[PDB]
Amino acid sequence: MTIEELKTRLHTEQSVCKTETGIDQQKANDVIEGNIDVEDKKVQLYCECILKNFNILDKNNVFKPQGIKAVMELLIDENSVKQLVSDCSTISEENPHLKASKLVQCVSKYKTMKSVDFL
Ligand SMILES: c1ccc(Nc2cccc3ccccc23)cc1
Repeated sequence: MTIEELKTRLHTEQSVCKTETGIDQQKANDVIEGNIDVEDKKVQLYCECILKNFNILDKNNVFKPQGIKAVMELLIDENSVKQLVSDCSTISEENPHLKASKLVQCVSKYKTMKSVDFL
């Protein structure tokens, strides 16, 4: 993968996850910009859908380091990715939906999805 292919792939996942979840564009924009309303159900589901589609979350919402590295190593330096994995893999949340939004919130501290528009 390259950054340009990530951009294309992410746009597609955002599109399909929007129709799967019914999230309003305004709330999708908030998520993409890194402002996560972690308790909003459609935000949770949108986050979950994108992360599952990238194999960052497995079917039972377990965080997968391989999946997050495949994406983040395109965007930030190796050592920063290591720290991101160690940080965001240890989020204190057991509920799958809330875990999904909290994971996007944690990671957004490092890079937001909107990042890919600044290629
Ligand atoms: C875990 C991994 C990534 C993200 N956010 C995002 C940051 C920037 C590019 C991305 C590409 C694919 C999926 C999420 C991306 C949130 C939680």
